Amino acid sequence: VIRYTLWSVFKLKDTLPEDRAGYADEVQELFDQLAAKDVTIRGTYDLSGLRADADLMIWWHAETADQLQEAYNLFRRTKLGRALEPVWSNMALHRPAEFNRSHIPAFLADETPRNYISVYPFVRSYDWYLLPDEDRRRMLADHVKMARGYPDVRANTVASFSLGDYEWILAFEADELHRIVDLMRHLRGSEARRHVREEIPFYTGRRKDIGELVAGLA
Amino acid sequence: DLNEVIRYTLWSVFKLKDTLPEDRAGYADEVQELFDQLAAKDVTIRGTYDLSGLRADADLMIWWHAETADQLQEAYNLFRRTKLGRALEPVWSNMALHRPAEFNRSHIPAFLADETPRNYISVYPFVRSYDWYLLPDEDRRRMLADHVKMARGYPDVRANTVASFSLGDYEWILAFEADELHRIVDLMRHLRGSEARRHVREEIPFYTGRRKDIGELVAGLA
Amino acid sequence: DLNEVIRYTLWSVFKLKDTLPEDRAGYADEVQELFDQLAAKDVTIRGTYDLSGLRADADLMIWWHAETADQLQEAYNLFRRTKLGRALEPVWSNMALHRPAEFNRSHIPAFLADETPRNYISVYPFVRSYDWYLLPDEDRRRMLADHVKMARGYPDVRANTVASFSLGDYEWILAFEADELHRIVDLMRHLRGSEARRHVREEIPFYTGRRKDIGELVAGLA
Amino acid sequence: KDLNEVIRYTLWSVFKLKDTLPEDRAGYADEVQELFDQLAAKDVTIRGTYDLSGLRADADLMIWWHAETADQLQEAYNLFRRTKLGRALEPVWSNMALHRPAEFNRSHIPAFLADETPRNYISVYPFVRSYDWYLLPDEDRRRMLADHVKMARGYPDVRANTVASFSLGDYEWILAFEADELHRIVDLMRHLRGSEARRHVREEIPFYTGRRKDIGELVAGLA
Amino acid sequence: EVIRYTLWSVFKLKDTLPEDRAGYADEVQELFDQLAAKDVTIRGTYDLSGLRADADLMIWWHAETADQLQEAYNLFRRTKLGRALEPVWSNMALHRPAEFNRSHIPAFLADETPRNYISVYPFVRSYDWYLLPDEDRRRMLADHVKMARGYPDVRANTVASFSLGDYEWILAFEADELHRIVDLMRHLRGSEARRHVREEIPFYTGRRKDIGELVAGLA
Ligand code: NA
Repeated sequence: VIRYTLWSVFKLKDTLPEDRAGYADEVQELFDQLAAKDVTIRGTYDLSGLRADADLMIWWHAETADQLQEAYNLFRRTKLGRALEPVWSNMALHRPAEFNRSHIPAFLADETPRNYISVYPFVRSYDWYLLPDEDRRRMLADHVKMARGYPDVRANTVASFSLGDYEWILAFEADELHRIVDLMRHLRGSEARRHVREEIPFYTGRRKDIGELVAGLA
Repeated sequence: DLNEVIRYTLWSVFKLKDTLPEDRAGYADEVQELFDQLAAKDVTIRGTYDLSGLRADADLMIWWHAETADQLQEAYNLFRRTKLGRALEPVWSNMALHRPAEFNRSHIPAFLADETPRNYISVYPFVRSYDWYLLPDEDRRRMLADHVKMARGYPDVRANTVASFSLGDYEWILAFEADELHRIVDLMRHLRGSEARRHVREEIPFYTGRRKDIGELVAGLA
Repeated sequence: DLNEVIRYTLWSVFKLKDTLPEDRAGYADEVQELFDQLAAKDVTIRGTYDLSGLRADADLMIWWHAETADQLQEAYNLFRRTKLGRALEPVWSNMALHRPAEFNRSHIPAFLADETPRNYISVYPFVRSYDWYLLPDEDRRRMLADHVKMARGYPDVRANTVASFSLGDYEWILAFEADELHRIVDLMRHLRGSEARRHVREEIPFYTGRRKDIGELVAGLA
Repeated sequence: KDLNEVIRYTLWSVFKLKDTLPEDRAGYADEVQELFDQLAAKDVTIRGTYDLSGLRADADLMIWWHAETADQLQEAYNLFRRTKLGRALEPVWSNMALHRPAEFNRSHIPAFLADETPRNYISVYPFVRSYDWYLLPDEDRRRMLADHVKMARGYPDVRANTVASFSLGDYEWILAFEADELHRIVDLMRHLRGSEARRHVREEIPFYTGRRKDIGELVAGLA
Repeated sequence: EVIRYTLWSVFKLKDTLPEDRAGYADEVQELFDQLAAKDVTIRGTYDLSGLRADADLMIWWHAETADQLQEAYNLFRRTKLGRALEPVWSNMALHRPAEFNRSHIPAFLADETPRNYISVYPFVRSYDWYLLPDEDRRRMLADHVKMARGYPDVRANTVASFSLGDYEWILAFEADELHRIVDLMRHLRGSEARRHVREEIPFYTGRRKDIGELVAGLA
């Protein structure tokens, strides 16, 4: 029913120490104690190279915003956290859909998280929500029909009104990176594209467990 | 009346330079002593709010109000001299002032009414379209009326709407309070169906967080 | 009297690097000493203003004017060498030049009419729409005249409208002065009803604060 | 036919000096050349290293590299950041793109994929089209893009690399133009302002324009 | 048919210069002399301080190739003065023949003398400006030149910069009286070409100074 989800992006302050021995195990220990507290770490992602101002993303969710705030601060006390600068951190809340109330975010359907993710915020035009419900229904229905040829890339569209600067946070997961690219380009032919004001920054990266992630960062 | 009282309100947003020390003993105590010293029947502290996690560039917000802007400036600088203030970077600090409404003159912001602050807050500046204030009065009145109607189902969400022309970059500062955070998001989504949404130029940044006494706030920050 | 006389105006905004030392002994004295020397060269400091709290990224403004831009540049650099100057970071510094008005050539900025500085200021730059200067002269005259008409309910708010084309990013710098801050807010709100509001492109950042002696200003900063 | 059917990711990574390189920088270029040699032994291609200094204030060096997976380029990026030169630099702008078949002319293959040799000057910039461009009748897009390559015909010495980047970053395409005469890029871009497709543009900044150099000469000439 | 690249490089102080700065201007002047022996011309150094919070110094230099100006820029950044500065904005342009009035070239290529004051800014036209019928553009540019004929003492430098940076043109106006640049710019707001502008910021305006005087005047 009520599930908050948070995507927290970090950049390296400079590089990690040449010997970073306890770094990944301290974080893994924290992740283990948070799961005990009903905070789910859906994934950590390597963003480096694909963005100059970002290296790491944590995707976590829980029943209250407050538990995600605590996890965020606990992570920052970590040795890895203390080597990182926060860049972008945005929360969303799963609410019922306007028209098709079967659409549940992948993370909420206990679906396996895929190898690649592309996360971006979203803001519609000023008049989108003022259109006749009939018009908003048709365009969203088209939106899912054209997506139907990409069932291998899983959608996570969550409301974020009033939690930050946006209206929705979107997160697409797929095991092949080029499938997110092709879907995104295909969805440019949707007529809902006439009703967009903002959809950046894009944070795109590779799911890794924390040991390998720490090892591959500069 | 209470529309002829002058009361300035300030929202001051800060970010940790890094993290607080492992040993932060007197940190929250020093700030509390400042607060009731400030409260010496003059500068009111409506709340301190934990914003961390909900945005990367902010960690705490102070909401204070007083009879003059000068008192709020002094309070601001005094806070920056505390140990906690010296661990923080200012991020966004905007002042506003209750001015009598154009139409419904008994909408008073909750803070000037002395109502109890709620668990969660969402504050953002607001700038209307260039011709909103040029519209026929009844057009504006109807849209604002349609807008009040669209909120009828959220009496639990308290709205502060306060004029800020020429005090900073904006026209209004808005602050919504509620005990359940999900009610603020639902109200916001619902209000997207209001006809006044066609007369908006700016409405960010959003600063949203959990009201906490300074003790637990200092303890939970990185 | 003199529209043909040349007077450059500069508003220089600074931000604390961190916090002033607790012993800030000769900080204000060095700056006052500098200001008295500048006055000897007919570089006049109209005011120093406390911006802190009303803005997170600014703490102090200096308003100075002189017969040449060169003299104001020299004063700025001299200020930056004082102890107080080395504790600040420049934020926004913008020059303007009095140029005779288009129609109401009897419009003189308050700083050129020997009006004494008021206790509060609100300073912002201004950029008109692209076609404003392309409208028939009479449509521009009417809008400028009506805007003058709406502003006569606020004779206690003194205007300083000065051209800045090609000295920086803007077309005008504006500075309003009043002994009561809430009257600047109300004027700005009232002028939103002016038809010229359909011909605006940019009017931020706003820098608003309290005029203060440099000694009291140095004392009250963090 | 298996030209656009392969998968080749390409990355342009831009860095700024933190301040200045040391006067004694004896091993700096050598370490990087070593890494580039090692990476070539991994099928990561360094198409070029470019000196961007002076042409903008916020950038000094660009690396253009491509490989079969995004992952390989991520690894290379981080390896470069560990070198002595990499540690004297600040990341500025790093964007990835992936060759996909063009909508109308599948005979448009980016120069680096047609394995043309790198020219002396490069101009790199991202691109975002208007909201309605992808909604237009397929005829209009066909016509305006045909209009576009026809006007580009007077500049065959300027080689084009237009690569899709949807959901890899903030943009829709990354473009890179290469020529041995910098002024020919300027004249091409000016001439292309007369194209009907210019009515369907939302973003095309930052431009990173610079001179291709061997890493030894690059390092010796940086401040 | 000549190729001349022109670069405007803007810097700001990291903090202030040392109270004792005896070798700073000398060293830079030596570099300028060494560059003159490679036909890299320094048209001027300009004091921007005070008119801009985030800029203190501009160098205007031009050479036959972009590469020479890169070398010069990096050489400057190695001087003691260069080490006390942060790069802010550095943009190159290239003189290309005009679409209509081929009789107009920038002042610096006509080798006339640099004036006391400069105002430099980039320029980007509307998307449809280059799409208008040639006669509409020709009329608007012609009338705009007519509006500027009352200011012969303000010298214009309009130089193409497509694909060298974020802009389409770099403009630089030189005059011995600063108020005449203000008045011309105000006057030209009544030109119909103002309907075809997308960007014209930042403005960097300052006072031409010899490097010795400029180093001594900076905070
Ligand atoms: Na990127």
